[PDB]
Parts: sequence; structure tokens; C-alpha cells
Amino acid sequence: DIVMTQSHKFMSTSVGDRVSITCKASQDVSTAVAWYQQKPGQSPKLLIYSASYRYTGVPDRFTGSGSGTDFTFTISSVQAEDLAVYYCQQHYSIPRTFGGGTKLE
Amino acid sequence: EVQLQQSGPELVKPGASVKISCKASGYTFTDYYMNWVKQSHGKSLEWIGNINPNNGGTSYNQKFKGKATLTVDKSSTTAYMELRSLTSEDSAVYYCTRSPVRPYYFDYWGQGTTLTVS
Repeated sequence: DIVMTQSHKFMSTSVGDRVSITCKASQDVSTAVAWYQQKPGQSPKLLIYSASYRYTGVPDRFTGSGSGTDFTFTISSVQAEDLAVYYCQQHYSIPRTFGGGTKLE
Repeated sequence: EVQLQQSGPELVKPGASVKISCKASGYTFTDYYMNWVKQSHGKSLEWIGNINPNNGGTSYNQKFKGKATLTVDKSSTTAYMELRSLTSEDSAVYYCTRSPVRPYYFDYWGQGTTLTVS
């Protein structure tokens, strides 16, 4: 398996602040990474696919970057509503895997 | 609109089994994989296995082989997941989720089915 690693389980930010959540692959997955948002009592929500591409309906203040092994998720202006856990996932090979998570404050 | 409506929550006894359903609507039920994902309380995302509605071909997370059985019914466009030999370690929140073949990702998720083995 490929190991998605979000070395930070938590990250504190404020409204209007910029925050970047990193994910690292145990091996080269190119752009084959996807990010999700799980709010309290809500289901996972695809925000990014293929490392950087935003899915349909996703706001503009969310962005992501990375290739190969080092990857990063970003929010330019955090909003109260952005309160959620965030997971990276590799979509490069079998089996599919997720990051540990980075519960955002 | 596309929707994945799962069966209701479950309170089960240890050693029993439970078959969790997932009704699909709004899209071609046979043009997408149907995966499942286990999340023990406050834990990370853990993929279980997919099934191909087109032929019922399944693939499992090697951890969950023997634990889960993935079945599907095209006529009702409902995918199921039956767990056997339950204990409290399996007491978790499970999500049925759709996946395109390419580009691969999880674009839709059910509301969630909360299992509690007691």
C-alpha cells in the first residue's frame, strides 16, 4: 500500500488567516491525490481531484498543490464554516488509502 | 439530483451479521463503482472494498476480506454490504461511496450508517 501521511493531526487558524495542510506519499503518485472535507455530523466531501483540480461546486478560496510525494491543501481565507477534518487520499494504485487527517481549529 | 440513501442505523449483538443497503439514484447505476469506507469513532478514512454493478465483480481491502461481503442489485440500483461475526471493534460509521474509473475519486457519499455491536 501507499501511505498517505498528514504529519499534523491538528492545525490552528483564525478567520481570514491562510492555512496550508500538507500530505506526503510514501512513493511517487504523480498528481494522483484527492482531498476531502468532513464537517461535524456530515459525510466526506470531495474538494480536489488529481492533486490540484477543483471539483464542481467548490468555492474559489480553496486550493491545493503538489506532485510526486509532497502535497498541500490550502485555504486563503478561513471561514467559521470551514470547521472540519481534512483528508488526503491517493488514487494512483491499489488499494486506495487516506491520510490520517488534520482536524482544523 | 444524485443521491445515495443508506439503510437506517443498527444496534446489533456480537457475533451477529448485518446487511447494509445503499439505494442509488440520479445517475447510470452501472457506469460507476460502489465502494464502502469504515470509520471507527473519530478515526481516519479506511476504504473497505468496491463492487462493479456491471458484473458484480468485487475488490476488497485485504484487512476486510472475510469481514465484509459486497453485493449489488441493478434492478433496484441498490448496493449492499454484509458484515459477519460482529464485535465492538466493528462498531463504526460506514459509508457507501461512488467512484468513477477515471479520473478516480469519491464524488458521492451516503448519509452514513451507524453500527454499534453490543
